[PDB]
Amino acid sequence: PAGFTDYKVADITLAAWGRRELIIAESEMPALMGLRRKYAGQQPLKGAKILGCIHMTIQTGVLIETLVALGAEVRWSSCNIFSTQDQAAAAIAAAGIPVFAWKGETEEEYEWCIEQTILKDGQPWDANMVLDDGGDLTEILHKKYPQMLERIHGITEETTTGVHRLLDMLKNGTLKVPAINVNDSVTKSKNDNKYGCRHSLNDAIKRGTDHLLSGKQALVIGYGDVGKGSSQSLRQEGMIVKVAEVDPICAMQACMDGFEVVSPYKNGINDGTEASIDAALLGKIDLIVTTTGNVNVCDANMLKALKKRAVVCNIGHFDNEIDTAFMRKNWAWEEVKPQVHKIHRTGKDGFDAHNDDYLILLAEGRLVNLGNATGHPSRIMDGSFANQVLAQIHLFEQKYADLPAAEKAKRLSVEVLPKKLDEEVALEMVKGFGGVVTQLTPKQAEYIGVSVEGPFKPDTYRY
Amino acid sequence: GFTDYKVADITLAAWGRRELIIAESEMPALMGLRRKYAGQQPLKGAKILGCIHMTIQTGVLIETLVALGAEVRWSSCNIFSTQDQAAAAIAAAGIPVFAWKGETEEEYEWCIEQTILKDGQPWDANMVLDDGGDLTEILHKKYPQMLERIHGITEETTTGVHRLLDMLKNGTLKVPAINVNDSVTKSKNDNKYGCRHSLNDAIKRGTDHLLSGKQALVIGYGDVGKGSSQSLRQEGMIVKVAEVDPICAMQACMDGFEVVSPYKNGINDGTEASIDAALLGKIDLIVTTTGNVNVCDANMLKALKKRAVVCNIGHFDNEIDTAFMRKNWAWEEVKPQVHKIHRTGKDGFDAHNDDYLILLAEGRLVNLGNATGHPSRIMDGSFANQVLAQIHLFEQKYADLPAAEKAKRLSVEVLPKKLDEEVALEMVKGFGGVVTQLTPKQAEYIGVSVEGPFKPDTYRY
Amino acid sequence: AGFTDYKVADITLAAWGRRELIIAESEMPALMGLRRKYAGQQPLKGAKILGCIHMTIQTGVLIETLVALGAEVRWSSCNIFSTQDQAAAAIAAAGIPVFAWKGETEEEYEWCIEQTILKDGQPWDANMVLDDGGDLTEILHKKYPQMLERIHGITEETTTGVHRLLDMLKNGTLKVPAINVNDSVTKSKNDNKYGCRHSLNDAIKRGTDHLLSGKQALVIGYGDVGKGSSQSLRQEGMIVKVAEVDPICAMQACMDGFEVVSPYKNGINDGTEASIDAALLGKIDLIVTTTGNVNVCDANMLKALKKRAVVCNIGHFDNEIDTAFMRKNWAWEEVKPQVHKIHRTGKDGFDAHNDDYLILLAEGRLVNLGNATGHPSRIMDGSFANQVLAQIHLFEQKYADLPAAEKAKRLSVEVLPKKLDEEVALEMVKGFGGVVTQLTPKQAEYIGVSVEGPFKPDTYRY
Amino acid sequence: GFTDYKVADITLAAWGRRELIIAESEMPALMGLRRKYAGQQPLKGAKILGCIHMTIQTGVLIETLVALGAEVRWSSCNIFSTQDQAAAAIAAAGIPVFAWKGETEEEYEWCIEQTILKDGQPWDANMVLDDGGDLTEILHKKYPQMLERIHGITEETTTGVHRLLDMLKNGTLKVPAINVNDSVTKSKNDNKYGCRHSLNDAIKRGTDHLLSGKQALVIGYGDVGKGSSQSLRQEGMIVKVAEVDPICAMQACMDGFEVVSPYKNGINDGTEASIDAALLGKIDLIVTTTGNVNVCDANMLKALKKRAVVCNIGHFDNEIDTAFMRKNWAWEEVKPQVHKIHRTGKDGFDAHNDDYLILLAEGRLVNLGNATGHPSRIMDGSFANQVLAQIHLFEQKYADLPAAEKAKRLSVEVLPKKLDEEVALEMVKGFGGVVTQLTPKQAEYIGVSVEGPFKPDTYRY
Ligand SMILES: NC(=O)c1ccc[n+]([C@@H]2O[C@H](COP(=O)([O-])OP(=O)(O)OC[C@H]3O[C@@H](n4cnc5c(N)ncnc54)[C@H](O)[C@@H]3O)[C@@H](O)[C@H]2O)c1
Ligand SMILES: NC(=O)c1ccc[n+]([C@@H]2O[C@H](COP(=O)([O-])OP(=O)(O)OC[C@H]3O[C@@H](n4cnc5c(N)ncnc54)[C@H](O)[C@@H]3O)[C@@H](O)[C@H]2O)c1
Ligand SMILES: NC(=O)c1ccc[n+]([C@@H]2O[C@H](COP(=O)([O-])OP(=O)(O)OC[C@H]3O[C@@H](n4cnc5c(N)ncnc54)[C@H](O)[C@@H]3O)[C@@H](O)[C@H]2O)c1
Ligand SMILES: NC(=O)c1ccc[n+]([C@@H]2O[C@H](COP(=O)([O-])OP(=O)(O)OC[C@H]3O[C@@H](n4cnc5c(N)ncnc54)[C@H](O)[C@@H]3O)[C@@H](O)[C@H]2O)c1
Ligand SMILES: CC[C@@H](N)c1ccccc1O
Ligand SMILES: CC[C@@H](N)c1ccccc1O
Ligand SMILES: [K+]
Ligand SMILES: [K+]
Ligand SMILES: [K+]
Repeated sequence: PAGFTDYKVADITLAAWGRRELIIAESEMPALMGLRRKYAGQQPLKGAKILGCIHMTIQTGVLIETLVALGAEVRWSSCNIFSTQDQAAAAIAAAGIPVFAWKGETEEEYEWCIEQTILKDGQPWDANMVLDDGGDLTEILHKKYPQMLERIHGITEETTTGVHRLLDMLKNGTLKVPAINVNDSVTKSKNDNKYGCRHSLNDAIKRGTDHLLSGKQALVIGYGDVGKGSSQSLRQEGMIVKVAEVDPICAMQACMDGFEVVSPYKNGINDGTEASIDAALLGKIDLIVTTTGNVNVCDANMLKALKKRAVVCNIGHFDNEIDTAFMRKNWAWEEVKPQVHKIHRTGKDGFDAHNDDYLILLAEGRLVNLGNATGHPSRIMDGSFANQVLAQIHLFEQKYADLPAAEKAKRLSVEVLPKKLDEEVALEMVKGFGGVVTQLTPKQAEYIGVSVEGPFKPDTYRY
Repeated sequence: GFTDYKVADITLAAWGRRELIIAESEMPALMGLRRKYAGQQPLKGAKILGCIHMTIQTGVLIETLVALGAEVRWSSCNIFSTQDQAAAAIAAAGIPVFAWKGETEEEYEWCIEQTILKDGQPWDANMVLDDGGDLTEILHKKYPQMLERIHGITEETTTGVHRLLDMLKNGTLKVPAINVNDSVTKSKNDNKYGCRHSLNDAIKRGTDHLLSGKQALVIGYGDVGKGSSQSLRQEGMIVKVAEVDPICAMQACMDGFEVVSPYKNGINDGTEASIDAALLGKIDLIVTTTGNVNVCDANMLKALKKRAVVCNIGHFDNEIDTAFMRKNWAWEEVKPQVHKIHRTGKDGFDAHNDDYLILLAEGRLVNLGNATGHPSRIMDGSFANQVLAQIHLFEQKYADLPAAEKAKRLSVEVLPKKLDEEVALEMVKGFGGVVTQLTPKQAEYIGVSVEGPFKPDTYRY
Repeated sequence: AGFTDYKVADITLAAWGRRELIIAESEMPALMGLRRKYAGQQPLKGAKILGCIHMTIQTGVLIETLVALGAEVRWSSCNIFSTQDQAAAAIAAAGIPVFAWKGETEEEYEWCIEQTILKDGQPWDANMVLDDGGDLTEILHKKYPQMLERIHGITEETTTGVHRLLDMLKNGTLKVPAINVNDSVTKSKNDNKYGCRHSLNDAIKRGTDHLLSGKQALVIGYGDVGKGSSQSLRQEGMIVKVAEVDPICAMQACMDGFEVVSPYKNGINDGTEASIDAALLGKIDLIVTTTGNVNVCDANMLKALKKRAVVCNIGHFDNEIDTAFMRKNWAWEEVKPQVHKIHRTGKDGFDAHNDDYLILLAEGRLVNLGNATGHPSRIMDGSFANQVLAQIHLFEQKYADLPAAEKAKRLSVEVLPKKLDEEVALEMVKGFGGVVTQLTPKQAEYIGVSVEGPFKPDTYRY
Repeated sequence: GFTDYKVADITLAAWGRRELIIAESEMPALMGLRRKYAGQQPLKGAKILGCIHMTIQTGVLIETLVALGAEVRWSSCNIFSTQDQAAAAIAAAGIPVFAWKGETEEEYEWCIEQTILKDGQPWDANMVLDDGGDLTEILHKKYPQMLERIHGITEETTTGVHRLLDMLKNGTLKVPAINVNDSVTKSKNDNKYGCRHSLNDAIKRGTDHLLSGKQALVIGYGDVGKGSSQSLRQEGMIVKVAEVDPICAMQACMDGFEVVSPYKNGINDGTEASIDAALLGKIDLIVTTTGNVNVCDANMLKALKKRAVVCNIGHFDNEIDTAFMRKNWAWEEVKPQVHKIHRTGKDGFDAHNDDYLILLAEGRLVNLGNATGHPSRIMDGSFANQVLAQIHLFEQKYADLPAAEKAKRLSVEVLPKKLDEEVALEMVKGFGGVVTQLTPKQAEYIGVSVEGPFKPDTYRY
């Protein structure tokens, strides 16, 4: 880099390798590159200054350079201590883009990186847009830098957990800028959340352990979009997969999908006692994966009862799905290699190197697909990130922070993109596979009551 | 001395009753509604006009409604979907039913009319249960006065719901409706997993063809198209999928299917030159799933590989241009609901002609026409919703409201998620599944009650 | 004109059966290619074939190929429930002696076989045997040994029949050579496996119309039939567990993604109720036997099964399941033909609303043929092309005409050569529209084969 | 001061040892043999030259052979397959090993000759363990006097077995061999299920490409081709299969794949006109699995869809005409074992060129080159067989026998089924599987001992 020092990455000399991978990923992301080509001339993001907080992967690189290509300045950090691809961060920094991100941050460094996006030369940057994944940056602004939100036109939030936090703020009257729920586009939720975890969960388990999965027993906690994709990731490898759920509709889907639905607790009752644990069930499990976005769904008593040498991991947004704190307090951790630890249940101080009573924890309980592999593939993230670019254009052009008070009150909300845009994203994805979408005849369009151009479904439609 | 019915053969009743007793053990949600509401008789005074496939599963629905206090007069919503032993058992229990497998079009309309009329006069009906909207349409167009007495319509399927929403939009819908189709325990259970079970079932019964290794084209990839594609893919077919909706097409790709159009560039201009003949010439099986019109058209039928199987699992038989084939090609019956269509001409056929197609159920709903439709344990979810919707509307007594209040109440709505979850829980227990209970801390953490509902109404599952 | 040398359920079903034969011929390119290639040469002219195999539409195409090649035949089914009556009628209406209907009694079953053996009350001058399971072979050796002096060979279809032939060969009681048709790859690894994949869930749906997705199955056996059966149920979304006595087959089940379990605690079958894994069997919604062995779903297992479980057998003989115990102790309620509820509340009557019953399909006989139509034509194409080739080979070798010393040297149970197995497979592939690539001369030399094949050593397992 | 080795980085040894301790808990058949035979020391006096992929799994095999009394000297059988931490741990245990990931061809030969030679002269080897036949070949062609002391060869893989059988047919095989490949617990475990696990694993690690919805062509459908096709189909790829063997092609059709040829009508006449350009222009991924030569040839590589991935999972890299690509096209390294091959020409490339192919592992075994090969619990079966084979040939003592007895025993044999079964039983128990025991009556009924063998030698599984 030149006199440009406004970044922090593991190793800037990985930049050329990162550039090589970005050029490949561009060919895998036709929806995102289509927006680049469509809007480059109009510069719809000219004057936007975007605080971005999301896993600093190669896929995120293509997103960042699309926003910049459309006129935005950005300052970027990762939303997870383990999810950065260091060659991707290096390529972005070498392009002159402020990025503060490396694989293997401490918690203190994770907070520091987010603050380095917020501050430029020790004072708040004149941000006016936010892109977030999980709500951490959104939370830091509302709590520690509320003045900055006076100039911000909106937030575009990537993921289910982040959206939940936004909706709680909106209900409490504490959300200060409008948001777009990017997660609930169909080309995000039912693409990224499900098919992404199908690709990347068994990918990360293989890289982390190289264990044969076929013929072994898995327990997947949760059967939402991530749990659906995770269960398929394992079943298609030949695992015998059981599913836990609190939602009977999602449990019904798991049954019909061919899974046995079980609870870690006798009769499903989690009363906090060891006696409530179905030890017979847990003693047979070779792999447990948490997918819930909830708290403590693989708890201390479950970890005590798991089959020896079971693998434990989490593909939900936050690491508190597993009680890793209990394991930190009571058991000895033996690093196998980065983001793979054997947890010795024989005690706290030291271990027998040949002890047989351990669990294998991946990514210290952080998002396993990003921690132990590379997260979702470019062609899937293409859908999520075309939605992000559209969401950023829409909120920036709305200019919420400049509106009169009455107009602000009518626009202070958490919304999804219109279905027409969802379909236009999907169409580019289908063309990327070489699929050919049929066009309705006028009479056929009239018969089912839609425009030949779409949208083809009512907003109630679930796909 | 009960005579108020018409079935194919009343002596099939005891066989029907044996299968009803079995199906009850397969429908815990529906049977659970019997025990929960029997004491309270929530449908006492209800008089239900019902029009839906007169199968064994519909028999369990009928007797659940009667067990809760209703009187009913029943007909099937398709000419080939009735199981004659089911219709016999219902007739033999003293219930008016007018349905048999293999009705003519005239008999079909007559059967509906026999539910509407008792002793030559309109029955004092006050509730409607419909599957596809045919009964609803006849009442709005031919007996509008009976709608002044009816509290609501509970509609089973996507096509019927579309017809209701046309009326609500035109301001011509006379009573409120429940969209039963769009409960998750209906749409994502019946429409998808039901076709998964019953499509390859009907194709085997009708043809006994090996499916593994052969080429299929599924038109449509909504709930029925997803279930149908899986029905074929799990047998080892090489399945291709056509769609007009790019989101559904995207799901097909991600699900491992090649997305193709019958037409070059996807443009259906009506000409033979528009047809991808190389593609159509390779297809062994085409299945229509759309609820749309003429999605397997005459030029597609002309281009299909010799001895391809053609069938439809959408509600109505106009998805395939069977009118074209009746006019131009000779039909050779193999056995009931299986015809060879000889493309050599209309003036008879060579018994050993190689250039024919095999049509199943004359283009009518193939899973019900050539097999028995969805299995009991799946229809359990759909029909538990139907019962709850009937109670929901009957207890609100729309027809007793003044005109200004009816206007405010007039709608097409789904059942609240809380009922959808309650149905689902009974289905899961029937599999032996054990649902986990949230702790208070966990419920607060995700912002739900321990009792649910566990998802916002925006959630798509 | 006056043909009466048959017995079928209803001759008026002939036109229906012929419609289905014309369709099935278009699904059987290997067999129909043999018909086209050999009809003018008449390689079976003079052959007089006793046939005993399920009288299906597929068998009809096989029968008429043998006749088209010059043979005379006399036919019976090898199972009391497997005949398609419209197929039997069509064959009878063609003037071919056939004795077969769906729903024979055991006495009628034996009568039909003896009607093929005897013509006008006297032994037919048979010189060839085509068998499926060995019942016709057994009757000939026990009751009509003198007929075997004139028979050039037996072509045996199925694993169980082959085992009985090998027993006789070891004991010195086999009187004529046989071709093991089962162990062509285009038979065993086509028919036995993929056939059951197609037809097992087919028969369960037709007999019960039960949802299989989400329910628990136990498949006893993981040979070719157990592999195809397990897949038939898993592809429907059943949760499938597998039992095996063979650890290599058990290893395959594990790698294929199935949990391998035993009905008995620690796998030890001591004959007591206490050895039953009651917790396991109490969860099972469907048990399928696939072993060719005896009493692999036994009385104690039947007592422990989950209420309203389905019980069926897809092995060749019904003694895989202890149905005799059920006849002796429990009351049977017919639901419809080949579907019975077995009430475990007692023998003397039953409550019509009793919940403690099992559903037994086809009275424990081969369920895919008893409750549906067995394997589809395009699969049986492979099996029956092998049968025709095997019939031609043994007929042309003329074993019955050898001196005693030479008969002793020729008495064997053999398989068809790999080159023919490959030629059968090629026609099957073409029927799918598949395009097989041809080796270049240099490639053929590199891997040590002729460009035309055979492409694998005889040790190869596929 | 042990220095008799050569590895990338000896400081990786502790890491390698951690992974060996894990791998041992995943290999119950092989660790079972290690415990069973330790007291007897059946390989005391054995001096084994070993040439096989220096992975963690191979480390557990090496230490089993040493634990049973052998001395060994080891090399990898591929320039890319070594795991450097496994090689380090073995060297740090005092065992001669010459292996690293990313050898040159000259280094590859140097490593093998370092095992053959000790202190500048041929080692007194008396046993050979080989994977692919390269060590066997060098011994026969360059060190034939050493074979006078060697009791046998135990050969891991299909390609090496073929080379043994060619030698035996030509009279040039000098010592007996056991074909380890054809144990069922090797061939139908390693060759098939191992490639199912590790093919998509390598493609993900090398490219991170989405596979669902994309088009693959698998060349070959033997055991590796079957496992490979499943590896890709279970990810949602649309997989087409090519074969020269119509029986294997029949299996592909029945398994739900479309069987196609790169050449029009399957006829490879060496010209571009013979290529099915329409087919190859739609293929996103080509995988060769044959053990044959030039099955992804120059004309196919010219016709492949832009940006297609090309890889080989057969033993040797000549399945793909990489020599043509080296001569004619520019190579851009993406990262180790991943190259963009730019079809625009030889002398340089545009960094933004769109007309390239992605080659993995320079055409060498892709599961080992871009990932870690088969998992320990699969290699457990293969390597248990290897140990049994080494014990059997070392005990036969061929190198000591008189000439007539040699002639009786100069053969390529497989292990007996009883041992194949005992390996499988230990593998099943590792899954927690419970094998049922025959009753005496049942054993008699099917004609087997309660103890096995349970199948005749003809049985194909
Ligand atoms: N790793 C990834 O790449 C990735 C991708 C998308 C989302 N996520 C994260 O994954 C998490 C799940 O997201 P989602 O979109 O599937 O949400 P979702 O709402 O669709 O699914 C979560 C499911 O967990 C279930 N659940 C909650 N508590 C449970 C408990 N105690 N036991 C069992 N089941 C329980 C809920 O009933 C629900 O169906 C979120 O944190 C989201 O941000 C991760
Ligand atoms: N037979 C059964 O058991 C059964 C069960 C439920 C519903 N149905 C019926 O099946 C039909 C479809 O139901 P659904 O719930 O799947 O509806 P749906 O709206 O979910 O799906 C229909 C799909 O067809 C697609 N489509 C429309 N026109 C098309 C065309 N010309 N080419 C390609 N694709 C086209 C639409 O984009 C849509 O995705 C309706 O008639 C419904 O009543 C049948
Ligand atoms: N219904 C059909 O269409 C059809 C088709 C082909 C064969 N068959 C019959 O099916 C049977 C099986 O044929 P196959 O080719 O699969 O034979 P096979 O030898 O390949 O398989 C039988 C399996 O049963 C296992 N087994 C034996 N006893 C057992 C026990 N007590 N518990 C568990 N497993 C046990 C054996 O280890 C073996 O693997 C034979 O009777 C054959 O004739 C039926
Ligand atoms: N990478 C691994 O981990 C691994 C594992 C086991 C074996 N192998 C190697 O993989 C190769 C294949 O082994 P296998 O056990 O599957 O052998 P195999 O004999 O079972 O299968 C090879 C197949 O290739 C087919 N074939 C040959 N030439 C062809 C052509 N021109 N076009 C299409 N198909 C063609 C053959 O007909 C045969 O079925 C060998 O080199 C073997 O040593 C690699
Ligand atoms: C060409 C741009 C346009 N088709 C597009 C629209 C929406 C989303 C992504 C896109 O690439
Ligand atoms: C022409 C006949 C020939 N291709 C054939 C050979 C062997 C088996 C079946 C067949 O149909
Ligand atoms: K990635
Ligand atoms: K059949
Ligand atoms: K490995």
